[PDB]
Parts: sequence; C-alpha cells; structure tokens
Amino acid sequence: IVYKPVDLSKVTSKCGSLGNIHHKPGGGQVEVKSEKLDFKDRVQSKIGSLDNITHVPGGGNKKIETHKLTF
Amino acid sequence: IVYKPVDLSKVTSKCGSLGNIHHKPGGGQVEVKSEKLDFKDRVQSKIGSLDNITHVPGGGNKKIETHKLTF
Amino acid sequence: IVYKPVDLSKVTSKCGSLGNIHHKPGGGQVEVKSEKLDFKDRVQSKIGSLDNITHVPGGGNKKIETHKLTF
Amino acid sequence: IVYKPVDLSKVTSKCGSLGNIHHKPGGGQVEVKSEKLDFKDRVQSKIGSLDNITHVPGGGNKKIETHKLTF
Amino acid sequence: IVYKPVDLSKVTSKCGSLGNIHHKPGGGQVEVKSEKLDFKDRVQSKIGSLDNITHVPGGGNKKIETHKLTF
Amino acid sequence: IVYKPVDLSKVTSKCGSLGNIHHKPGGGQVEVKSEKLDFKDRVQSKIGSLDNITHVPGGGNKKIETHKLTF
Repeated sequence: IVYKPVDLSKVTSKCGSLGNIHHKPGGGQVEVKSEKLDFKDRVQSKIGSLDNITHVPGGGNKKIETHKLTF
Repeated sequence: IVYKPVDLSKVTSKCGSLGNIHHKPGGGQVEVKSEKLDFKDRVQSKIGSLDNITHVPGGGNKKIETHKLTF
Repeated sequence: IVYKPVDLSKVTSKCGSLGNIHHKPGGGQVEVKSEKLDFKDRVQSKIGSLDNITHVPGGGNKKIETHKLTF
Repeated sequence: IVYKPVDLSKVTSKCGSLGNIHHKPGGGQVEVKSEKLDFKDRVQSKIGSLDNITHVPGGGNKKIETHKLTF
Repeated sequence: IVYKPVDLSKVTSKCGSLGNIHHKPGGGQVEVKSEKLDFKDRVQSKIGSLDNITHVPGGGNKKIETHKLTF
Repeated sequence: IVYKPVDLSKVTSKCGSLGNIHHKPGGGQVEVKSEKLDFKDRVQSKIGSLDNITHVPGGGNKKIETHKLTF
C-alpha cells in the first residue's frame, strides 16, 4: 500500500474597504442653528463628518481534514 | 494500491467596497434651522456627512475533507 | 505500508482598511450654534470628524486535522 | 376657567406561565445507546428533561400624557 | 368653561400558557439506538422531553393621550 | 383660572412563572451509554434536568407627562 495524498490548496477571505484611491475628496460648507429644543431619551447626533468606516464581524475562515488507513 | 489524490484549488471570498477610484467628490452647501422641537424617544440625526461605510457580517469561508482506505 | 501525506496548503484572512491611497482629502467648513437646549438622557454628539475607523470583531481563523493508522 | 381632568385608569400586562396547576406529572423511562459517532460542528443534545421554561422578551408597558392651557 | 373629562378605563394583555390544569400526565417508554453516524454541521437532538415552554416576544402595551384648551 | 388635574392611575407588568402550584412532580428513570464519540466543535449536553427557568429580558415600564399654563 502507498498512501500519498497532496494538498497544495489555498483558502482566503478578504473583508474590506481596500485597494481604493480617494483623490482630493474636498469637504463642503455646513451650518446648524438649534434653539429651545428638548430631548427626553438617548441622542446620537453627527455633523460634517467626511469619515471612512469598516466593521467586519464576519470574514472568519475554517478548515477540517481527516485521514484513516485500516488493515 | 496507490492512493494519490491531489488538491490544487483556491477558495475565496471578497466582501467589500474595493478597487474603487473616487476623483474630486466635492461636498455641497447645507443649512439647518431647528426651533422649539420636543423629542420623547431615541433620536439619531446626521447632517452634511460625505462618508464611506462597510459592514460585512458575512464573507465567512468553510472547507471540510475526509479520506478513508480500508483493507 | 507507506503512509506519506503532504499538506502544503495556506489559510488566510484579511479584514481591514488596507492598500488604500488617500491623496489631499481636505476638510470643509462647519459652524454650529446651540441655545437653550435640554437633554434628559444619554448623548454622544460628534462634529467635524475626518476619521478613519476599523473594528474587526471577526477575522478569526481555525484549522483541525486527524491521522490514524490501525493494523 | 376650571380645568379638572381625572385619570382613574389601569394599564396592565401579564406575560407568563401563570396560575397553572400541575398534579403528579410523573416522568417516563428513557434509554440511549450511542456508538462511534462523529460531530464536526456545534451540538446541543438534551435527554429526559421534564422542564418548565418561560422567556418573555416582551411584556413592556408605555404611557404618555400632555396637558396645555393657553390664554 | 368647565373641562372635566374622566378616564375610568382598563387596558390589558394576557399572553401565556396560563390558568391550565394538568392532572397525572405520565411519560412513556423511549429507547434510542445510534451507530456509526457522521454530522458535518449544527445539531440539536432532543429525547424523552415532557416539557412546558412559553416565549412571548409580544404582549406589549401602549397608551397615548393629549388635552388642549385655548382662549 | 383653576388648573387642578388628577392622576390616580396605575401602570403594572407581571412577567413570570407565578401563582403556580406543582404537586408531587416525580422524576423518571434515565440511562445513557456513550462509546467512541468524537466532537470537533462546541457542545452543551444536558441530562435528567427537572428544571424551572425564567429569563425576562422584557418587562420594562415607562411613563411620561407634561403640563403647561401660559398667559
């Protein structure tokens, strides 16, 4: 008996904001007035941002193998 | 017996905002009044943003193999 | 018996903001007034940010193998 | 002017396994063999239980009122 | 002017397995063989149970009122 | 002007295993063999339990009021 299995194999994930080119992405003009306002619960305001954001809870990678010989 | 399987294979995910070109994506002009407002529950206002965002909970990759020889 | 398995195999993840080019991303102009406001619960305001952010709770990588010979 | 509103009102939820009577709920006979099994991913077996279970993510209760007099 | 509204009202939910009587619900006889099985993904086997279970994500209760007098 | 509002009102939740009677709930007979098993990922086996369980992530209760008089 000869038993010579070969694995020469590749497993990949990419999860991304990637290889991107941003050239001169200039911001605007933003003006906010706000008078006599009442808030009675959770607030998460955001103004004039220009952000780049990535989360990736995923992207996970898994491999399983098994070999048996019985005589 | 001559057991010689070969795996020469690629398994891939790309999950993304990727390979993009953005050239001079200039912002606008934004003006906001707000007077005498009441909010009685959760708020998430957002103004004048110009953002890039990616989430990717997915993109996961899984492989299983099994080899048996019995005599 | 001649048991000579070969693994020459690669398992990879990339979870990221990566390979990116940002050329001259100039900020805008932002103005915010605020008069006589009440907040009665949690707030997280954010103004004029210009951020790069990556979390990556994921990206985890896992491999299992097993070999048996029985006579 | 005589502004005399009356609220004499009840707002209720019951979310439950409740007011129940269980009289002599006797268990059975359970027998399990298990030989030479393989599991390659998550397992949650359960045997011979006789349980009482309640979750209740709900049942939440909300009231809003408002009174104005303007002259 | 004599503004005298009366609310004398009940708003209720019951969401349940409730007010039940269970008298002598005796279990049976259960026997399970299992030989040489393979599982390659998630499993949740369950044997000989005799359970009582309630979920209730709902059952939520909401009330809004508003009163105005203007002169 | 005579502004004399009355609230005499009740807001309640019950989220529960409650008011229940369990009389002589006797357990069964449970037997488990297990031979030559493999588990290659997370397990949570449970045997012969006889439980009472309640979670209640819910049951939250909220009230808001507001009064104005303007002259």
